[PDB]
Amino acid sequence: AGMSLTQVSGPVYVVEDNYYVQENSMVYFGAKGVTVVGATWTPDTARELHKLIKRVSRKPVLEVINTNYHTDRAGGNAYWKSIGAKVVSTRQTRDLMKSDWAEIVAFTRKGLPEYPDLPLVLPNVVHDGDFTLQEGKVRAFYAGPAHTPDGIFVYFPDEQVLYGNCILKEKLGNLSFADVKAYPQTLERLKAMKLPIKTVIGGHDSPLHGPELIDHYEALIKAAPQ
Ligand SMILES: [Cl-]
Ligand SMILES: [Cl-]
Ligand SMILES: [Cl-]
Ligand SMILES: [Cl-]
Ligand SMILES: [Cl-]
Ligand SMILES: [Cl-]
Ligand SMILES: [Zn+2]
Ligand SMILES: [Zn+2]
Ligand SMILES: [Zn+2]
Repeated sequence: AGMSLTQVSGPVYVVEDNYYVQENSMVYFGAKGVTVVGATWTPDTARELHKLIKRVSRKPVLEVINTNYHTDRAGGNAYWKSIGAKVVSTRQTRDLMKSDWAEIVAFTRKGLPEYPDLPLVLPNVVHDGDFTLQEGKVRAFYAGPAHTPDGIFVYFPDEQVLYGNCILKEKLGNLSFADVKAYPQTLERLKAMKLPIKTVIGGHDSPLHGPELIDHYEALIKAAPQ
């Protein structure tokens, strides 16, 4: 299908968004409602995700996290705002989005001319640092720069699932905006946290991996050109 929504563990679901270049996002079905992690590529892809969500739960979409300022994590924002869902990010992500959205949209349209010329839609819930949602069961944190300067990890402690964002994935991928030397230092900062991890969800390629995805990408980025 164009998009799928699939249970990984308990209330934790993976979204495979096969629009444009495949990106994987997540959904958490909570007591009061639904948290989306990654806004998806466009307002259209966001509507498609919302349609899948409504087939699983009647509860409201409470909030959507922009895990970085890029089009694949924030492109859906217009749609999420339109249904009254909070759009959530760190201050850094919001500031970079304000300054650099036009440029990341232009860069996206270079490789994907079919991609829409989306206007800026900023987060309206902006956090000073690390933060949690869903009674502490969804935990967003910064461990340094990697694919972008601002990209955060999202950890689900009950299910021991780590969302890898654009930071962790199977293929080395486009290193254009990447801090290549800092990248492994961020992954080692993550390792030093010693989070219990059974599952890592890569933000591109095939989503479902074990904790080895971290080591897999670390080895790839340490061999990169640059
Ligand atoms: Cl399922
Ligand atoms: Cl353009
Ligand atoms: Cl990222
Ligand atoms: Cl593998
Ligand atoms: Cl694996
Ligand atoms: Cl792996
Ligand atoms: Zn990106
Ligand atoms: Zn990405
Ligand atoms: Zn793997």
